[PDB]
Amino acid sequence: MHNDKGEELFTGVVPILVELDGDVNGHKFSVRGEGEGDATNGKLTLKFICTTGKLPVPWPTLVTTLVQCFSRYPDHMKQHDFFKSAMPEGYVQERTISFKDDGTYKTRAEVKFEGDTLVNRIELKGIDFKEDGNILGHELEYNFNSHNVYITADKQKNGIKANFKIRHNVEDGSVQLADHYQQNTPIGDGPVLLPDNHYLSTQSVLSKDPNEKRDHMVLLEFVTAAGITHGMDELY
Ligand SMILES: [Cu+2]
Repeated sequence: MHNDKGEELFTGVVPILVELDGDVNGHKFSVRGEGEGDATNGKLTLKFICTTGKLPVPWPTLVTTLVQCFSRYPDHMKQHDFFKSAMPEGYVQERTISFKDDGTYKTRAEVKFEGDTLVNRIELKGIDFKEDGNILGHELEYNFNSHNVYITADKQKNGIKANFKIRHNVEDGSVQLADHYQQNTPIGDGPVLLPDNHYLSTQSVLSKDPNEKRDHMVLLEFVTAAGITHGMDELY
């Protein structure tokens, strides 16, 4: 059913739970988020809170770690949606995020259905960060730019890889690059969809809840797949 069970589990609005256990340079922390995704429109709304007090890193640095199965894949690209096709058993998402002239994150997440909730459970380990870098020094603006996520099928596994560079606005007007390497593997055993080269086009809006005492991030996200044109002449 991997050609169809995918889209079907994501019609309408699906609730989301995110759980992050982080350790950056020995500083442990935890984030919980909840909200909902509308895959048909490629729309996510979530609120994350740091449950261990203050967040030891800027919230923007955690955005990409904190559910690409909610992408809007156009109809002519539906057979390239690996993320949904691995559902409900889900997929493992692993990243290496290298911050230029600073430390690196390594992340391992399981993204899967638990009941009617889409869950993203993550472990994050950061090392080699500078005590007064842009990351541990909290020098990054509280905003987020739009990016493409370039996806390719695994050469030999039934998974995908992705590569992209996040651009973090630094509060002195400069830019902090966060190079992303990404690997996704199905948790289950059945077939999945393996995509042609394509990308996820992603846009994010960060805000704050004015009635929120805890360290927190409110996030609205839009994500749609693009870059494959086969099957489209009739639309013009
Ligand atoms: Cu199938």
